[PDB]
Amino acid sequence: TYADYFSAWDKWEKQALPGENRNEAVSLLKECLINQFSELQLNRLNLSSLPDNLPPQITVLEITQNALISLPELPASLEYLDACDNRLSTLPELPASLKHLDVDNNQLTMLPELPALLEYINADNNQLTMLPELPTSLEVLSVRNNQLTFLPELPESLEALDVSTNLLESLPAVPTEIFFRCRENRITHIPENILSLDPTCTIILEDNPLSSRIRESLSQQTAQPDPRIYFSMPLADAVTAWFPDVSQIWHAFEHEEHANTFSAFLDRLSDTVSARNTSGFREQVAAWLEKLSASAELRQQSFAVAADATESCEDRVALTWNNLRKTLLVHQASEGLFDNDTGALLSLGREMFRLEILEDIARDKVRTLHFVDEIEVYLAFQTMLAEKLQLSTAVKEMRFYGVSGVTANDLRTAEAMVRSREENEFTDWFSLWGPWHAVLKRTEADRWALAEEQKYMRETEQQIYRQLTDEVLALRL
Repeated sequence: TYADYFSAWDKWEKQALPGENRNEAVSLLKECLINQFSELQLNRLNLSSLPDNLPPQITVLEITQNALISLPELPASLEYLDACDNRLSTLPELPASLKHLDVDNNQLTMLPELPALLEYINADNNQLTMLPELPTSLEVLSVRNNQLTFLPELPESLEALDVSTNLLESLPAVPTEIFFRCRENRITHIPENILSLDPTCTIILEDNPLSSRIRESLSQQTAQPDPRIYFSMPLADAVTAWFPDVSQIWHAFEHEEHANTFSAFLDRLSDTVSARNTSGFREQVAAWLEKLSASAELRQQSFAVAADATESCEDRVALTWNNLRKTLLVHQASEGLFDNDTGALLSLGREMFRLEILEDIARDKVRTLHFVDEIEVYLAFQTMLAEKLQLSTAVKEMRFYGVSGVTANDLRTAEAMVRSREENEFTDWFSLWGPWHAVLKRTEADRWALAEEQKYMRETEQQIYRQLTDEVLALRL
């Protein structure tokens, strides 16, 4: 009986908060039932709840612009739900007939199971960290301004994807035109295969931490005839940006040799890493800069390392950074950081060489690739392999390691590559290593000057220093 509905609704009317028009709601509810209408609209009534039972035959429900915290059991044949502009914290089971779900501008942390006939889903402006498995006839999924870091499998029928203002670390895998709105995410790179997508497909990448090298490479080949892709296109400011005055203390070194070139390094280094937060990297670079501000010699030698690696090393800040750590190590060694710790210096050597091998591998993979920076690949290896390859001084990014075209097989191949290559070249590599030579100059200057005289191609230096090393290595047994 309709009387059961009317009585329940009348009871509900009287628990309205002062600004809440439950009275008009009951009129609308009653009108809807009496006439067996398919549409019910309870818009702009400051509803703080809904009655437990809604007209069971409605096919369309509008409950826009209230203060709803949750919804009651939805009618079984509902095809269209607009519940945008409330405070929804959860949703009830969605009826199998749902075609259209608009839930924009609520407080949703998750979504329930999505039924098969869903054609449009809008959950813009919520707090989603995840999407359920998407229905197989979904046409449009708008989900902007949430907190997603990954999408599920996109269905073949999908025709528009709006994931603007989210935390996506990489471009969604592609499943009639297809549209990907991906602005304001944390996409640091795109796949190489990207340009071989058909021109019915259109991608928006504007405002992402994509480096200017990646961006300029995109502009270059999209201009050349013949997938539409929309994307965006000195000197004391560079040191300050890595903190937290240090800016004023650094201002004094403005008019030094190769100053301009050092600000170029930092900013290119920043453009490649600045989305990592944690990292990790930022903390280590700052401490390193702190050491540079303390010594004049360390500063001057670092600037020249930046300068000498500018000719064709501009797409390889990874190497330059690895050499700047070398320069720090050399400087530290010459000031006695390693005695009696020839074993500790040996352990660190193994660590440096392992990282050097991984850098080789990174450079190899990226050398031809235009849409990824070496640092992306190099940090990926680092974070995935530090434990197995025991890399204590490695930067371990918690995010961004999901790089396109780096496979599990690459990871394993790399680890093995580091082992055999180490097993074959370390001792020789170490005998030529800068910081080792600083120790040999500082402490064993007796055998050093003798071996310098003993030398009277680089092949000879190798033979002479290997001799010198295996000598001193016997003493520290």
